[PDB]
Amino acid sequence: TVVVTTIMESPYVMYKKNHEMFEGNDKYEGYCVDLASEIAKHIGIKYKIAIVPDGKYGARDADTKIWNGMVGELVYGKAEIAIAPLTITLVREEVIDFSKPFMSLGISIMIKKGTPIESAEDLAKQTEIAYGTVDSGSTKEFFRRSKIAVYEKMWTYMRSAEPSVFTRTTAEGVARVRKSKGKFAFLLESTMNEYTEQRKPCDTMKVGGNLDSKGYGVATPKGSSLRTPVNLAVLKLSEAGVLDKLKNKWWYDKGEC
Amino acid sequence: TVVVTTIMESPYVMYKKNHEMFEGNDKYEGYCVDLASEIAKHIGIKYKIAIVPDGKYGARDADTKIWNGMVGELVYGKAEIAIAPLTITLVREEVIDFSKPFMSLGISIMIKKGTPIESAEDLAKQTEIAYGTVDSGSTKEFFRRSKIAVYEKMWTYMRSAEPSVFTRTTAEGVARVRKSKGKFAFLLESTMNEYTEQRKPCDTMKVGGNLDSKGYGVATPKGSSLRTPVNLAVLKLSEAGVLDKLKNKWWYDKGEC
Ligand SMILES: C=C(C)[C@H]1CN[C@H](C(=O)O)[C@H]1CC(=O)O
Ligand SMILES: C=C(C)[C@H]1CN[C@H](C(=O)O)[C@H]1CC(=O)O
Repeated sequence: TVVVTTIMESPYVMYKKNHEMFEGNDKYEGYCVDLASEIAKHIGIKYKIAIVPDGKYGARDADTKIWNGMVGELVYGKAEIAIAPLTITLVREEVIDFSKPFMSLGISIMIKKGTPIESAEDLAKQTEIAYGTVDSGSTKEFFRRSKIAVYEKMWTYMRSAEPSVFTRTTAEGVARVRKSKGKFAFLLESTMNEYTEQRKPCDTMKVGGNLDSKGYGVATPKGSSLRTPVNLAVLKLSEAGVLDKLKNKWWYDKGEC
Repeated sequence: TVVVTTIMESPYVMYKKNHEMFEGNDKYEGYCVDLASEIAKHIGIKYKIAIVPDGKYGARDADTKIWNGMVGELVYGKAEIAIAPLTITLVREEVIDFSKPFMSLGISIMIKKGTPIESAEDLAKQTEIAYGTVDSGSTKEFFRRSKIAVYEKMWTYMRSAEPSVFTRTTAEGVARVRKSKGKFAFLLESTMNEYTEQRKPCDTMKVGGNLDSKGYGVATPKGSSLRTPVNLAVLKLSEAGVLDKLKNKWWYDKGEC
């Protein structure tokens, strides 16, 4: 049996109605739950879903040099494969292997319906509408690292802002948009943005184009025998239409708006 | 010095005004010419551009089992790295290594302005407007392999059509759209589509959404020491904004419409 690490994040992995009545993998449903099933079928493995104990994706602490989250579990040999909306980034690729993207995306702007913002350039040129990102992930690092004037102006604002503009989770950020009467805008990945837009009470929307271009990859530890099988499986699922089918299913078929 | 294989395809690789006056790499300009420069800088190599002798991308002949085009050059050790709009596909990944995508795309519909087509579903339900793809590449194989009713109807039509609906090149297909008074539609990758839309005489446009989702990757031969350097370089260029800069430059800054 192969340990598959993942994280609670809608609609990728979620708890079924009364998971208690269910056992093991049957407790969870979602996009990555479906993805895991399909990949495991393709590569012919038995697998077990283990939610990353610390509820994190993967960063390396600057002082201690330890890797946390799902990346951590791979690096320290606690799991064999990570199947989650885990953004393909250089620092991560330096320590683990990513398959080709199973999903393509870019950073995007979530507003509450009615907010006079259509673009990053709209956000930067004002201070009346607060804006931020989820804390400690790839979006914040895009802004931290950016050398593009507009995003640099956005990073300086976000980093100095009191109260903090950074959220623990996507859901927190979404909650703050909905609850802030148009005074908070949220910078998150287009995939969660598009998802939320189709969720009651339908008071949110995506605005403007994406600030960048990247994808999510299935991750394994360096030297893993499961590397090539996993990668050829993503390409197979992609080409067979199965990835598109799964996005349509969890985003739009289950959509509420 | 490293042999870099590539192919003539606008705006990726093209001949400069009077390349004769120029020498070696200085003869060519374009997106992949720029890409090669940047990657070579990042990984610290000397390199030489060699246009793939057979003017092909990479397929394996069913009888002889030989690989042609740019993939071929890698497999048979004629070049060390392929930098071109080479679509990441399973069969190719089985024989060579692809870096992460430097460009994201999907199959798209090119029409002559005025053509009453907005979608694949519009194309399939009629026969008055002919439609086809470039021959012997990943787009045709998407249609050949597809199990989705609409695309299967499209493949059966395309394969049976007389005269042939398949073109030697992108440019041929583009020429046939422009020249056919709205009686031919062209199925090509969104990247070339978007490019052509910005090219005089501006009589073409992209219509509807993409039929699929994939990317272009820098390719190296299996076991190459240049694998990880190349891959970390694409991620670096991506994250530094350089890929976006290069697309904007060759598509839109040089745009004519
Ligand atoms: C949900 C979170 C915190 C994750 C998921 N993907 C990104 C990552 O892998 O870092 C993060 C999103 C972001 O940073 O906006
Ligand atoms: C220009 C051509 C013939 C190439 C380029 N990328 C695809 C490939 O790598 O196969 C092909 C496009 C296509 O098939 O529509």
